[PDB]
Amino acid sequence: HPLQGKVAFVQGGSRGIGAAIVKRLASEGAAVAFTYAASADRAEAVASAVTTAGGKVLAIKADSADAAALQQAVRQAVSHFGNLDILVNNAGVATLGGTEELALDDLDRMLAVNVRSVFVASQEAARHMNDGGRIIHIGSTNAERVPFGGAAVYAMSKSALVGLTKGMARDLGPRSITVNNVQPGPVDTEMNPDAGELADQLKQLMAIGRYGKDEEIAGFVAYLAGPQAGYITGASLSIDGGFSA
Amino acid sequence: HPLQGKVAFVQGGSRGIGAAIVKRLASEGAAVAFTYAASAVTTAGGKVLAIKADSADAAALQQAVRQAVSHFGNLDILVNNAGVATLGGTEELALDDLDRMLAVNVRSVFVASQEAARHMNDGGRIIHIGSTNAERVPFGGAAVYAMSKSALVGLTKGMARDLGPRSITVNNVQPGPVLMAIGRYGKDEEIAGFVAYLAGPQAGYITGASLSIDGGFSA
Repeated sequence: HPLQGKVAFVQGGSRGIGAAIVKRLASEGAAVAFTYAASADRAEAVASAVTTAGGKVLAIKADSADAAALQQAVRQAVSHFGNLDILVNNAGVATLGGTEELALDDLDRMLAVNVRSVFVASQEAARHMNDGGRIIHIGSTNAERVPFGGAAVYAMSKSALVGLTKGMARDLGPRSITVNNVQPGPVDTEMNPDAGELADQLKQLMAIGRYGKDEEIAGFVAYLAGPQAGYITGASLSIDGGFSA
Repeated sequence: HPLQGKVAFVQGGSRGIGAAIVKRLASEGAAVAFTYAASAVTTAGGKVLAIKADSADAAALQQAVRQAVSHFGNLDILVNNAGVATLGGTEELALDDLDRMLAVNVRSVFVASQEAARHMNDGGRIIHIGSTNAERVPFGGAAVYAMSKSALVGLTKGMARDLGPRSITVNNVQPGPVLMAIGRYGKDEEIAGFVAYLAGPQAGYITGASLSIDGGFSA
């Protein structure tokens, strides 16, 4: 139980990678508050995976596009569990579209969720975080390698976290809070399954030859959130099966 | 004991970070052979083997790997932790010091990696110990040292491609001191814990990466 007595906030905790993060932090002893945008049923199943196993949890409905909601969610978490130790920023939106074709609404929604809300959550959490804390953003390997058309805005939204992480590491380093940017490759989820021709084409670009697993992303996040990782800060850390080699 | 039954080779395992890596991998259950700088020492019924070998000597390194495999079978893990740091300006650095940094920091990393790869189980792990000076060189005097460490970035990428069909991962751990965002130097045990994580069964999807553990020196 390396996270015994710690409090974690996960932005986007109800499915895929986020659900795996919430469960793994809880299994290591953390109390976890998480946000979900869409489904109360799904957030219930996540909340039950934590509690049936003995862990403590709070599920908060919050739209990562609304400033006010994330700020509110952070405060509600703090009321419930006390000051934060760990923040994991896992909201994410993907729309494909060429430079000449992408709709401005889609651009706006990727900026709101993938960029703006990462900062806003980070700011509120930092205001309510213990010294010695951990802030982990979930970015993408597309910040480093964009091998196909249609991902310009997505990749922009993710390479944004590189500079955010560096400057936040400077800001919060005097409080011994680390800040890191986890950059996954393709991961097998319901909306991006390891199946079909698209998947095959992505696997071909990867050194390993399979999609990553939610639990593997979770493992790394939990290592970074833990007591051995206090010297890792400012870093963009790829976990992408060699996609970006 | 997530490394129970696994075998590790650590090039440069006798003090500081190397010693911490040896100790951590052994504590997780691995058999560990390491080099330090033919002569070897071990304990009856123990699973740690210390082998005297200069990292500039190609035959001694190849032999050391082969000795490890004789004791313990195919490797699962290699950690390349040898390293020399000589300061000198571009105009002044002695060519023998250039040669020593290339031999130890660069050439012996490939030599050990090649020999390990020939005797390594699929599903294995290769971890190079590089430096954050590959990304940020804030003062004069470190050009050859920085060069020797940024070399490991292209090596890591290309070896990851070579070995990925055998599910062997290859990564480059980049420490900073053991300019700082966090206000302290790193502890050898911290570097070791990151190596141990990458060496273990949860890290099979991490490959080709240069992973900084530097207190934000390079931010």
